[PDB]
Amino acid sequence: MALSPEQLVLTLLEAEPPHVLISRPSAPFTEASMMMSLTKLADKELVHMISWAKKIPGFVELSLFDQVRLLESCWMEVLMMGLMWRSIDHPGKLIFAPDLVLDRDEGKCVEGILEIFDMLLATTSRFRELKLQHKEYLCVKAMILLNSSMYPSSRKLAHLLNAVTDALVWVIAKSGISSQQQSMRLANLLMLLSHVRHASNKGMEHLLNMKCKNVVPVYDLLLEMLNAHVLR
Amino acid sequence: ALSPEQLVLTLLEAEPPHVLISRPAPFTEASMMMSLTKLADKELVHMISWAKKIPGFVELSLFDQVRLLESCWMEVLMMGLMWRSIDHPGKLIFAPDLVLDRDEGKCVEGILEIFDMLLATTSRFRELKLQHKEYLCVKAMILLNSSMYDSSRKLAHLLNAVTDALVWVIAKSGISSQQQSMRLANLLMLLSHVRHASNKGMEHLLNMKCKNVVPVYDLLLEMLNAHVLR
Ligand SMILES: C[C@]12CC[C@@H]3c4ccc(O)cc4CC[C@H]3[C@@H]1CC[C@@H]2O
Ligand SMILES: C[C@]12CC[C@@H]3c4ccc(O)cc4CC[C@H]3[C@@H]1CC[C@@H]2O
Repeated sequence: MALSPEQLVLTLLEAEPPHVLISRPSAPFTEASMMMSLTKLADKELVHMISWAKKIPGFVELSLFDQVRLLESCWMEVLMMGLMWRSIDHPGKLIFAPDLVLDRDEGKCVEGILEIFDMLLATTSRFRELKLQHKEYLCVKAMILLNSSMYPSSRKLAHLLNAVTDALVWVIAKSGISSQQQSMRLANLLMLLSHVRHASNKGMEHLLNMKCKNVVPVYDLLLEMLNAHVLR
Repeated sequence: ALSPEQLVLTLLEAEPPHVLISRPAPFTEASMMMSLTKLADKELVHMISWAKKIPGFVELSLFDQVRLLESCWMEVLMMGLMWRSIDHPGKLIFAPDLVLDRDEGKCVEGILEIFDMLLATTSRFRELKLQHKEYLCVKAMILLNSSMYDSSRKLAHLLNAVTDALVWVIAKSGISSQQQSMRLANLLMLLSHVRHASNKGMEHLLNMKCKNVVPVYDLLLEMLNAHVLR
């Protein structure tokens, strides 16, 4: 009942994290400062991602190992999915934050992010061509959280993933297009999940290179967030 | 235009032949990495012929063909491994004369992680009871969906054709309309898991190159340089 399509979307809509306000530094972007304004923004969003995930129906009913498994495997993917939704209507730019809008070429000051920036902009453009809705994005983001763990309590997670899947089918069904067009959109939407995951792995492979070059302190930003923040 | 009933039949005849490695002496870190990279090299030769037999692939520009192959070749090798191993838990059937149990990875540093990813994704396909026709569509979809960025419009048509074929395959099973969307969604979500395995299994091959366990990293490029045209 709480997993009902119309209801689950409303729950997902009310679980959306608040906008994080980070601004540009006064000095021009250097490799150290840009890699710092991005990991600072990521740290703040990861605080809200825990509250968002805990607010998806059934997530708190999962085991503690499964919750950590899902978050550890999806946090970078969820950060990128939210970035592409904020940049969906601004071609050539990445809307990390309202007061932090980065043009593409601005990534020329840090080694190797332009490859990652082009991946994000390309996937964002494909979501623009598909005319991604707001409720498709809410389902897709929740699906990323529930599906990104590989597991290389199990019955409850499978039920939630199917529930969010029913919600995405229900949102597409509201478009009124043909049954064949409804399957095509569902397939075009989910085939992009591979491109988001690819960006998740590549943009994260780049973050490991920055820790080895002593540009950033640590690599696992979720682990860093949890270690530094305190429980109320 | 090919019907979905006719496209699936074309993918069937495009299936590569089986390859043997026959080897070796117990397994070392270098000997196992030698056998797996040597197996991939032999398979990559047949992957070129397989891709060119997918309807419309030869009509794509030469740039597009190389772009798709460079992006998906590890995924295609891994998807083919998963299909061969779908009915044998705990085992990876790389080639006929090379069936590895899960624990046999311990000899190569970091390979157990990749093996468990391949086995777990293989288990999801087994629990889904992946059909032959579904496998043929999915593997073709991996080639045509791997790229990120007149020939571009033709590629979107080919991916639509293979996707329609998959939807047709699911529809002909006679399951509920809600079950048809559920099955299509579960299949395509596993594409992300194939990509994660491809990215991590390739991150691992790069570490084996810096460790000087294997000579080359881009096995597709090494194949095209060494093999000659007829
Ligand atoms: C992970 C990186 C820093 C954090 C960046 C970020 C930071 C916040 C956010 O909401 C999204 C993204 C996506 C791109 C990420 C970058 C890609 C490479 C870089 O290391
Ligand atoms: C890419 C690796 C070598 C080649 C292996 C292979 C080789 C042939 C094949 O058909 C499939 C696979 C998947 C696993 C691959 C391995 C995973 C890690 C290792 O580097």
